Order: sequence, then structure tokens, then C-alpha cells
Amino acid sequence: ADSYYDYICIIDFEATCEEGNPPEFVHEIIEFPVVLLNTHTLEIEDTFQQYVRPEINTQLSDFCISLTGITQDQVDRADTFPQVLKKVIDWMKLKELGTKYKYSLLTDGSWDMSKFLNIQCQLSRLKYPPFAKKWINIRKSYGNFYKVPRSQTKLTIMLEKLGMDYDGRPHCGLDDSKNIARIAVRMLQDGCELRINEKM
Ligand SMILES: Nc1ncnc2c1ncn2[C@@H]1O[C@H](COP(=O)(O)O)[C@@H](O)[C@H]1O
Ligand SMILES: [Mg+2]
Ligand SMILES: [Mg+2]
Repeated sequence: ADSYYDYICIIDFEATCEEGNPPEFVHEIIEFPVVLLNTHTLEIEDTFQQYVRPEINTQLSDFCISLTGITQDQVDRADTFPQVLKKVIDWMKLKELGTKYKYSLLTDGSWDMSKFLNIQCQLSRLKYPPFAKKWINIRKSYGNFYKVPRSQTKLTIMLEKLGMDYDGRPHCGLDDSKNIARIAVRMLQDGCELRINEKM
């Protein structure tokens, strides 16, 4: 398996939303998961998961709660986005990412990590983190490696094509991140050289 990176960090956010995806509703991140994939052992070595308390639209819609399974009380008890991002940065530093170990972020598309983070950093008046400015977009990697159209790189289809079931609850951010990590593991086992393929 490709050992170009020592670790791959999979991040797939959940955000506030309304039914019908209205463009005037401003998204806030409500779940910040990180799955740490060891490229040498091909094991998920560790995970990070925190909910995040939205401030612009504090009350989750019924649609959002139904979609993600995240409840109002779970976000009520959560820390602010700046506090959660601080914890993520600490955790990554603890894992020695970017110092002892070479690493990349891996995502399920541009929206699913970068655009939500971009919106949220605007809202929180934070710099968009340089470490998140490039990533492996696994839909692009999968499409190019298995030679399938974009229509066939939906998360459930990627799993099904490879003889895998979805493990856990779809639209739980940590569970989606884990399933994306499972696909990445199989791609590495299959001989794919996963590489950064998208920049902001
Ligand atoms: N069907 C949908 N309708 C409205 N928003 C959605 C829908 N699917 C996903 N989203 C939004 O996009 C986020 C990430 O999607 P996902 O990674 O599939 O859970 C969700 O947390 C929602 O904010
Ligand atoms: Mg996603
Ligand atoms: Mg998700």
C-alpha cells in the first residue's frame, strides 16, 4: 500500500440545514469529526468527535435533527466553533501531524469539508486554516482510479461497488468519516496512490 503519507485525516462535517436547502439559510458546523488513518497499518488509529453549538441559527430544524440525528440538547451542551477548532488543532499537534509525520486531509467532496469550513471561518472571524487548503477529494480519486462517472461516486455506491455495506448511521459525521476512511483503506489495498487533488 502507498506509504507517501504516514497518516490521512478524514473529516466530514455535519451542519445546520433546512428542508429544501434554501440558499438564504447560513450553514454552521454542528459536528467536527476527525478519523486518523495510519497508512502503514491501514488501521483507524484514533478518532476525534465534538459537537459544535451554532450561534447564528441556534435552534436546529426538525429536518436537521432527523437527517443527522444530532439533537438540540447535544448542540446546546457543546462548545463554540472557535473552541472546537482549537481542540482539533491541539489533537493534530498531539498526533505530531506535520512535524514527525507527513499527512493529508481526505474528504468526500468540496462541500463536505472545505466549503462548510470556509463558511464557518467567515462567520467566526477566524482564518481559514492553511492545513485545510488542499486535500484528497476521494470522489475524484475513486472516479479516476476505478474509471466511473461522478454519478457513481456517491458514498453508498462507492461502498456497494467494492462489496461493502455502510457501517453505522448515515449523516452522523463520525460514521460518515469512518466509512470514507474504509473506502480509502480499500483503495490503498487495491494499489491506488492517493494524492492531493483539490486546492481551495
Ligand atoms: N438532503 C439534504 N437536504 C438539506 N441539507 C442537506 C441534505 N443532505 C446533506 N445536507 C447538508 O449537508 C451536510 C453534510 O451532508 P452529509 O455529509 O451527507 O451528512 C448536512 O449536515 C446538511 O447540513
Ligand atoms: Mg459529508
Ligand atoms: Mg456527513
